[PDB]
Amino acid sequence: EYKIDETAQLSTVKNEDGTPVNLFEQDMVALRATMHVALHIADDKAFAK
Amino acid sequence: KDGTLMNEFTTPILQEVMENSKIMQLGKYEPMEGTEKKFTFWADKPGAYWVGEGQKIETSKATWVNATMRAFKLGVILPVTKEFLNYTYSQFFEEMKPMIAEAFYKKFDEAGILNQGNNPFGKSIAQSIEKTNKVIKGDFTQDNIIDLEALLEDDELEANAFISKTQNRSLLRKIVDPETKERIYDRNSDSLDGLPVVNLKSSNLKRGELITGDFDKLIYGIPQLIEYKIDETAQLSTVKNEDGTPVNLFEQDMVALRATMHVALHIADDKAFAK
Amino acid sequence: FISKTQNRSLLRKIVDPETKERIYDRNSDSLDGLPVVNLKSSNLKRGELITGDFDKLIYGIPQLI
Repeated sequence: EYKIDETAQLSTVKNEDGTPVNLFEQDMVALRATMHVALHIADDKAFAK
Repeated sequence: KDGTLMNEFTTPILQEVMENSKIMQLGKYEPMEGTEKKFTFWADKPGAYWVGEGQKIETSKATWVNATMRAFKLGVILPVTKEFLNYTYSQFFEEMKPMIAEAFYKKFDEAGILNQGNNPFGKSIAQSIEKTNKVIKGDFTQDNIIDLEALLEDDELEANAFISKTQNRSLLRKIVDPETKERIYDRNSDSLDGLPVVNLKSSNLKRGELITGDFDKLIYGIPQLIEYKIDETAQLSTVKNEDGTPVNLFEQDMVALRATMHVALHIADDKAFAK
Repeated sequence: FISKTQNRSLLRKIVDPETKERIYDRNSDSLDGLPVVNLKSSNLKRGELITGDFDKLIYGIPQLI
């Protein structure tokens, strides 16, 4: 179930800014991710001549 | 405010109007979204034998956009607070869901048969009058009704039932033909000229019976309530009034019903006009 | 008598001199006694023709590959 939209931009059918009707449009996902810091890593950066 | 001891009563009127809306119009059931109609015509072959003539005509009809059922607002929200506290008001909330379902067919009949607030492209009288002039203007008469019925039947059309209001039926009962004595209005069974007619009673129409051809009905069912948000944000008697829209607690009832009607582009109509 | 759809509707509106309904169909349409046949015609529009003795012969069924 999706909550009422206010911050998200809408173009199709009717634009939402303040109040929105209670209807499911996109399912919400729950996830948790954390990456450990590496001591040595190779990365290339571009520089202008 | 109420305070103590709440009671609600409902009169029998919506049950009769809901059943008459579908039976008179004859809405054919469909398992597909929108409306689908197919028509085929065959060409006549020559008398003398020389060459076999072919060429077959094909026609397709489709209707778009279905009307949505209206959700409960501040009216049911005041009753919902009483339903949680009082046992008698709790039963009234369940009865209100059944009354609104019968009212949905009444709103569909007013939009379908009459051109008060059309949702679809074809709205019976609105679709007929825009295509070709068929509706008669003037006072209701038995001699005029017999002439109008013959003209509509001759142009490859068949009438099933004519929708007429209670006020128009009383005026039709007083009028009598020069040769024919029968009118059928006071009795339980009513007919316009030959075939059986059922009363619909429209808010837009004032006087004159209108005959309907074929109608379509798809995805029609019953409204379901679980969670609803309000945008109006009405003030309540209990506690401080909130300016912000929608509340966490359940107060408003949701409604979900979709129905689309297809037009046959052939319908009879009668209207009163001043001289 | 043979009916041409539009002619039958005009006959139903007219009433007889005696106390009886003229060309009124309760279950079946009849001009005098026997049931009238309705047929669509391009040339004919108004007027009914009454005929009894008429020959009608057919070779068989219309079917070919």
